[PDB]
Amino acid sequence: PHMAIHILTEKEDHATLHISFNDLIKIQLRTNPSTGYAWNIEYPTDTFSLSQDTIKAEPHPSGMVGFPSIREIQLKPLKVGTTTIKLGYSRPWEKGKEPLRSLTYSVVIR
Ligand SMILES: [Cl-]
Repeated sequence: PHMAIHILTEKEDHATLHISFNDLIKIQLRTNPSTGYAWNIEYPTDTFSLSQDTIKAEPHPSGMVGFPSIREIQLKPLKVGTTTIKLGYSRPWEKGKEPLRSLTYSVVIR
């Protein structure tokens, strides 16, 4: 046993992550707020607490400001068990339609 922070990105789509009860999951995704797109996260509310949610300019601003930005969400397990996290990249004015891109992660909290 020990605390670990597990970093998930776009590249880990469909991965299954095994974590301990005192771990953190840190999802780090690029985004371009000036296009109106944003990531939306869904998970069971009785399963994780949001320990931090952040949008920030890249630490090496080579290109234009805010392009891209980094969206980071850090989740802490509330309960042990198995759960799924879904992300969608879309504009706000969507009538529940399909997002431009989707990500899915499976999490086993042991
Ligand atoms: Cl975002």
